[PDB]
Amino acid sequence: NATEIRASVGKMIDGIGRFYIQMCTELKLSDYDGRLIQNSLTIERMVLSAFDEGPIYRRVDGKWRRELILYDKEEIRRIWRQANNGDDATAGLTHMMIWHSNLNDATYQRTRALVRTGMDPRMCSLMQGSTLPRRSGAAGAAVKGVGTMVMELIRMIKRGINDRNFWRGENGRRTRIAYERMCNILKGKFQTAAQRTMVDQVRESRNPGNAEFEDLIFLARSALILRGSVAHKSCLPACVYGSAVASGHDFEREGYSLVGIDPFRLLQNSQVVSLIRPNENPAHKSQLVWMACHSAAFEDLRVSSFIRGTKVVPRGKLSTRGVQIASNENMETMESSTLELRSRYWAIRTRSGGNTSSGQISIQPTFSVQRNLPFDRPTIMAASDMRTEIIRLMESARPEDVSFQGRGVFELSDEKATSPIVPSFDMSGSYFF
Amino acid sequence: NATEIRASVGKMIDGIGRFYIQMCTELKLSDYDGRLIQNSLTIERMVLSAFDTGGPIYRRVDGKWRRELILYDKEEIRRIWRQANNGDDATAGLTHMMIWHSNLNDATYQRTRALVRTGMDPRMCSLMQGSTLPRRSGAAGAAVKGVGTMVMELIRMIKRGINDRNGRRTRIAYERMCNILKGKFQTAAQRTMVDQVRESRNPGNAEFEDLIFLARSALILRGSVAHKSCLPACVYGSAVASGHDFEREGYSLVGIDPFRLLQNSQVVSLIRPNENPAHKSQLVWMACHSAAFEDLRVSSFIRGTKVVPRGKLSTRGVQIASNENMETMESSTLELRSRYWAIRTRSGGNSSGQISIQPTFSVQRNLPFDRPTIMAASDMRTEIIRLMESARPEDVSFQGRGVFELSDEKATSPIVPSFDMSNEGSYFF
Amino acid sequence: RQNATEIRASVGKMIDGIGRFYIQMCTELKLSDYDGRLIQNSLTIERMVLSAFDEPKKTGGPIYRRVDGKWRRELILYDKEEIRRIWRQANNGDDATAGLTHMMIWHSNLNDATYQRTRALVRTGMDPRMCSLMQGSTLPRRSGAAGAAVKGVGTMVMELIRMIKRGINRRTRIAYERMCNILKGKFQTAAQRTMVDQVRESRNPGNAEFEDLIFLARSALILRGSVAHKSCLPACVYGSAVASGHDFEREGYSLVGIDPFRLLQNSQVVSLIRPNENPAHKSQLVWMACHSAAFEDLRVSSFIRGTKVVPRGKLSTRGVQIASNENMETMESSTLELRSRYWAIRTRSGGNTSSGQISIQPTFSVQRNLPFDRPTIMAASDMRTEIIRLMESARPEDVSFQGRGVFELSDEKATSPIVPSFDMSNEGSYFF
Repeated sequence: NATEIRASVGKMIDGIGRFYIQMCTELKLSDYDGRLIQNSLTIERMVLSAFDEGPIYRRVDGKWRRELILYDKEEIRRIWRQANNGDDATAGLTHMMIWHSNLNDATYQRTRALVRTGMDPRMCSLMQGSTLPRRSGAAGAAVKGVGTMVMELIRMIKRGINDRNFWRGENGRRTRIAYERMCNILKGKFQTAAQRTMVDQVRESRNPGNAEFEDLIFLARSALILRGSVAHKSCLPACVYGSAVASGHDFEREGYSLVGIDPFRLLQNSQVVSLIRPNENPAHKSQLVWMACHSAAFEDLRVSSFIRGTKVVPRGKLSTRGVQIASNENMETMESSTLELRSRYWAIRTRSGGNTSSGQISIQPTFSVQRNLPFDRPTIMAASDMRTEIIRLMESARPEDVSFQGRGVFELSDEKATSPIVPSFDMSGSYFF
Repeated sequence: NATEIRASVGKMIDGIGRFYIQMCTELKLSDYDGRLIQNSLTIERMVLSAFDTGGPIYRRVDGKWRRELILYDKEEIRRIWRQANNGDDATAGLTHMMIWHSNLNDATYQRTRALVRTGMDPRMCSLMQGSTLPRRSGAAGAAVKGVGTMVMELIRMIKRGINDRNGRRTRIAYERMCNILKGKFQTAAQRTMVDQVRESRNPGNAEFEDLIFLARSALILRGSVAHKSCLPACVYGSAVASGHDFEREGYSLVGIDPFRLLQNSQVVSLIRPNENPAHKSQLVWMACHSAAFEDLRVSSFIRGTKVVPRGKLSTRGVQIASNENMETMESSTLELRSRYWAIRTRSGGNSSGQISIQPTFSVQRNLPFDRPTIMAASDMRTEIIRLMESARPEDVSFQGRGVFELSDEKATSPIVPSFDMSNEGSYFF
Repeated sequence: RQNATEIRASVGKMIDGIGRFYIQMCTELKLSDYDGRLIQNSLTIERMVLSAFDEPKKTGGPIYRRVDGKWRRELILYDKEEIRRIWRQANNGDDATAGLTHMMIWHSNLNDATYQRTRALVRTGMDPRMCSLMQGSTLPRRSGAAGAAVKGVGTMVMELIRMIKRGINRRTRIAYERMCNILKGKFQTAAQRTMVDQVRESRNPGNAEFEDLIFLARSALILRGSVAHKSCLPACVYGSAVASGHDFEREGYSLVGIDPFRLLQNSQVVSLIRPNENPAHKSQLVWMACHSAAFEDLRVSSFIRGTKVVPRGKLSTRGVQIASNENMETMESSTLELRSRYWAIRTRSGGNTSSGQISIQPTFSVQRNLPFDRPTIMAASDMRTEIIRLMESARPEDVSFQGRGVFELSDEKATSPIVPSFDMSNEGSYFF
């Protein structure tokens, strides 16, 4: 059932919420202090570093503080398992990993590795979850955009060109094992017969090279117009849960959804502090923090703005660089503001990237009138092959073609999903870059 | 011959309109009931079969519709048609009435089972313009039938005739019957392969496979299918009864004549409970202008109102069968008018004079030229495919032509529409 | 700096000498301010001086005054030596070859706009459906280097064909060279240009060049050349402006800027109109000719113009010039509308086709379109097939001159470009 399913998510929300509550008691931080989104990063970093094989800020009258006191590896994850109740809560750690990657995608433009790995930099809507580490699981890849996979498989080809017996040996056999698991990730995101089918051909030749590289980036050029099933979730910093679970609100009793009204209701009534350097607009940082908690980097700035109560401008025209402070000059100049986490209306997040029967594939001109006489060129002509068939799909697909046809916005107060608010916007800069 | 053709049609129309006014006396129908499409269909249905009869004639009994069957002589009906048609047999008239029903049927029903049950793709309805038509349709009747419809009659020519075969008659038949399709096509290769399909002693899957192939090329490298605006006889009856000489004034099925007629027409149609009259008008209007498998856009543009696809359109049919109760029955006047008008077309797809544009201003815009026409300077299947993979849906055809105004009786000021729009859909199904 | 003042001030003096001469002609002929503004008069004055410099000794034409209701028809006769004298006088004893050339293109453009060259093209063995390329086809050899830049690629191919047809059947061989030289710089594709070198090689021109050049003409339709577009107004408009108090040389002037549009706005030209003809339909003919727009997207013209610039076919007029056959009795006149809404830089070009997300990855399930840079995204041996290659990977829906557009007439110094749109019901693109 759905209520049977949503209860599992609520238990994850409580575990992350209780951890912060035990952390604040342990870090000896005031609740106005411990409301800092700047001091919820490292309290999640460390709690997550307690698996892998930082300044806990304390501003006191006038300026900030960089007291980066360290803690024990074991006792961290001890209090964690002593907070999350029972087992080693795995989902909550992936959830904190996915939230961290959201912030990374919005703020920092991962155009770094695009030009590095030999991929046309204009593929940055696709490169979602490039940040996310290997150590993550199914969710770690489920959110990772088509650009990440194309890249994570591109490296291996050049790695195989370099070769330290890369394909050879019980080491090199264990290599191609992952490289086949990888393609089966990618193939799972593409939502066309031709795309998946092609991905198949890449893994099948477990002796890769230029030809497979050339396909991998071609497939990336395919993903801009025929977008893939890239997951999207609303993972917020644990503090917001740390106040939510402190508000006498059970999350298992109410239920929780990663794509529903719940993270909006949590974000809305939140009082989370933050910091920005001089000559950086206090609420220009708010949009970065807001977009991330909704994983809305690669999102069209139309609906990104329609959902919130204001505009959501690109990074190019923004007064903010980074979310974690830089010991490059002066610290003392820091301004403690409460960012705007609330919005006018909410919208349900989806998985597939929106796609385009015994009807007519064509037309017959009755009237002598000057126009283009349409016909479904894909279907008609469909009778490398996959290379050609794909090139015929993108040309056919128009930028003006509407997706999600029917599904609309939702009034914040509407607890259960019932209010078709499909609005108008066609008034002539959709992108965030 | 310019006003000779205009007299021939006009006469034929004077003929049909006289028979409807006449049948209305023999059926003794009040003016308002004579304007009921249902009655018109029946009066049409009889005149057709008597030349090859009962039927339902409905009446508004002081507010309430009342169905009634009415039978008559197949010989009596003949003289009455001829009396209205002077005396000489008006083959053309009854042929014209055929196209009307075939068009009403192309607008209403999407014969997929009839396509599937003849080894043809259901998605070929575009090409399947008017297969309902009886074999006894005249010259212009053949041009009314679409290229796919011609394939279906070529396929069953093998399905039955070849499967178990005096074939000499149905040997000269298949040949000229294929030429109907061969002359519908518009390219050398399609027309070459056409002759290749007909010149075979024993055709089977060796020809059949090409039929369905040709049936696929005509969804892009389209054939030229004629388009005759043919209206409910009650329209004509009305206009003859109103003192119109069509032989004098002139008439043109492709022209402005039916358009301005429908403009001044008043045909009442019965509606079901619920069943939207606004949408019902769309059914008849499309059938009147043989404009069903036509870009809903150029249809809605001419109409000046949004013409809606099937299923999104809300009417079960056009004729009311016995299964329908008379109690819960209503009726309104159909909205048969449109904003503009355009000349109908026999043509299917795209010299002397401009083809390209040589810019003069440094303004950001798209330089418009024509790819097809500009590019015009043993195996057809190779070339047909080669041609098709060199033709996109953005190709401009009928370049220069536009939809005229009703006041533009002598069509001089064309308005060629613009779709800098997204997608409003183009397919009626 | 040095040419920023020099070129501006010089063209000014070129239009000043036109305006000075036409004024000192309306004197010698004795023409009223209103009778001086009749384009038919202007057109006579113009072709006289054009004949005068060329090479019995007298030459003239039709001259028109508004006498007592109807228009009259005097027919002037001036010594060609006196015309050369008066034109020189107004140009301050100076050569004035540009002046003449300027007045020479105006005529070519009135021609490129009125008449459709078909009789000519077919008889050259060329395709009639090539109007767009036939620019400046009226302009003579006597036309200077500038008068060559205005000439369309088709005009050149046509000019080359004759000398490679009639001429091939000494000193006139560098002619076939200079022509080929000229027609080579037009093409903005290395492929089409290289075959022009193969034409600058034809030691004995026959069919090897004929059908080859005719192919190079066809290739212009899709892969178009670099053809100049200048604004050349009737002398009367230049004369009026001078008499009005303008000092163009020190006021500056460009054939390609706002200045001609600025004159036209304040201009009040008059034309004779035959019984059948529509005044605003005539007014169009001159306007297009004035801006060399006879081969523009009628849409784009109608945009800048602010009036349905109708195709040639739907235009009820038989050209500016009134011939000897028609009688002045059945003849009225009206002031032409030669105005426009916005204005636009003219171009020698024939059109042409790196940062940030080209597309978008959805996050919320709210109805919208998934917008993407289709034009970028989709753009992922023998010199003759090299052209046909490009003539296939081309799309009519591709935008050219990206980032450009019209301006308000107040915008003397182009500051803010306005890009047009045509989401409204128009009338098509091709004038012919």
